[PDB]
Amino acid sequence: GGFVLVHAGAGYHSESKAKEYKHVCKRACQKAIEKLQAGALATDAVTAALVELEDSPFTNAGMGSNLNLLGEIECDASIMDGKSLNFGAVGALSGIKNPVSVANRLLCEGQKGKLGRIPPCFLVGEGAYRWAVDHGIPSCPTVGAVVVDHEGNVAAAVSSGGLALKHPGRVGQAALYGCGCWAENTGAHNPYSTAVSTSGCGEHLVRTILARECSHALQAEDAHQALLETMQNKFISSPFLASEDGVLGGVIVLRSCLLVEFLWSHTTESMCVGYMSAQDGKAKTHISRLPPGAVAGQSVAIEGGVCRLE
Amino acid sequence: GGFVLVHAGAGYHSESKAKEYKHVCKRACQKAIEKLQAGALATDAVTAALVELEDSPFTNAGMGSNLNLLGEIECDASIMDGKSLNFGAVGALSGIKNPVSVANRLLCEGQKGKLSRIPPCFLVGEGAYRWAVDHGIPSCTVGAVVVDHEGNVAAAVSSGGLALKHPGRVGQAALYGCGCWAENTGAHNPYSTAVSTSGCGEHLVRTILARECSHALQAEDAHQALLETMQNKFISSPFLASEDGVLGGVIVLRSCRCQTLLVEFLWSHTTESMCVGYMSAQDGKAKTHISRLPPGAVAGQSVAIEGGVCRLE
Ligand SMILES: [Cl-]
Ligand SMILES: [Cl-]
Repeated sequence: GGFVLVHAGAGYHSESKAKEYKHVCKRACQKAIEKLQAGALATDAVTAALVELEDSPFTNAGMGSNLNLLGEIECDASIMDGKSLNFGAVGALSGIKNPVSVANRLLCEGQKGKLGRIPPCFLVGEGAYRWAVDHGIPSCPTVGAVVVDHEGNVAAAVSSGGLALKHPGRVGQAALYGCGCWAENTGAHNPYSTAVSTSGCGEHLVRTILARECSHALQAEDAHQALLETMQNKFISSPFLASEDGVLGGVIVLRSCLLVEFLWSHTTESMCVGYMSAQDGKAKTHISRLPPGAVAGQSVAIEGGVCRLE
Repeated sequence: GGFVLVHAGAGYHSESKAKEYKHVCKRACQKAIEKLQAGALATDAVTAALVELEDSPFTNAGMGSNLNLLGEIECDASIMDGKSLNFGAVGALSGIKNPVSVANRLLCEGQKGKLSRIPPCFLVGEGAYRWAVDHGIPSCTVGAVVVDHEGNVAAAVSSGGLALKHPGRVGQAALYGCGCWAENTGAHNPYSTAVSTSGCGEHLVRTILARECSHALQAEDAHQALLETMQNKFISSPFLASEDGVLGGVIVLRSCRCQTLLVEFLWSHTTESMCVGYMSAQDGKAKTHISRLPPGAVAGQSVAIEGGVCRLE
């Protein structure tokens, strides 16, 4: 058993890049499924999906990331495990092919605890590079995913190259706890295991701590209405973003209990998603677009479905 | 009118640096009130208090921060404005005397408007240093919450982080929702609340404590609201279940208009101790206090909570 949902290229609809996004979202889902069918942890499955998403030269993450003001690459990525509730993140990272690998490495090391000090969950800049290299992570010469395994464990990750020409050192939502992604297994105050991954305007997602907000709203009965209400009230109409002339963001959501309800929503013109069940064979891709006449950054688009795992 | 509450060392108790902490806390409040009496914004008021705190060679922030694994100083700091709800932060910043100054400038610049594109609210490392210097900032855990006579609140925090930390390790003082929070009353929140945290960075981050405290302070009883958060959402937080002892502290203020302004302020911690300072513009007399856990109570397991009330204007 196992299910996976991924996203790439949220933003303005490209009647050309669309084909490319579908392609990589297809194989990102394939790799995630492979991992799960090989009995891998949900975090390694979501990590494998991100590596594939990052490696596509068309995605603003890993290889092909946007160059900053100095024509340099600085990447943000993070990952969260719903079972352990642990998290790993890197910000303004360069020199590493797959930022999500550094984040996942920080997560695993974090799960080992003081076995002789509380481990770091968030590293940035040169220090993040040295740390990655020191742990064997391949030093060179927005995308995301949510996963749930046969046991019902969930995981989420997000990776981005951030804004083109951004000032050096600028860190976005993909590196920030609660903002870029979230994953939380069922608990006393969490009737559902939920996983979230975001995309869009970094600052907008950060100010509203969107990822975590969606996870909390999703504890309600109606997943569809829960997400819609969040995108409308907690995002578009958030007082924290009142000064903004348009709110741009996208999110993919997974909720289980195995009954898996998966959804995606965005205020951007469009967003590409790919999803697959381990007992489904072949991933499905889809270019989600805002309804006709809907204004980007002022309206919402939401689609989804259900899936039963075994 | 105006009120300020500050802190400068939630951690081990030390009868030998306790007088040092009180001394700087008193001065920080005075600079905050002085700024407010001069007609400055709540944000400039909290910045001035933090500037004073950072400069103290006895605080783990700015001048005198803990050296990292390479023997260098890397600082984290953030500030938030309750009125505009804008935010500013810096992480792993070295070479700058007052990190909070950079955070404040990032916030001010953001308030001006889009650069083309929203300005950056969070910068780290060399990039943060470069932005600082190019904006006139001089090259070379503590916090504060403020409320002005009109009811606008602001909050900030500054830290040198974990001693001997790996370079580039960024903690709670740089993260939105974790290190500090400031939010004026609004449609959903009847109270203007401000929060600044301290303690084990990771514990504060995983629990997004500043924001959590602010949301809890919307309850009718502030003292009880804060206690439940420190106990249920921090010490007993599932996100920290694998930890043996949750260490951290927080100072909060909540105000509501009555014309007078009713200000309730509190401080709580699970650490052995924490030094705080507070002052009202009207009283013109800054006070300091070393909060300590009850005898027998266990650090990281117990919670100390104190506070008071103040009417402004
Ligand atoms: Cl992309
Ligand atoms: Cl200190």
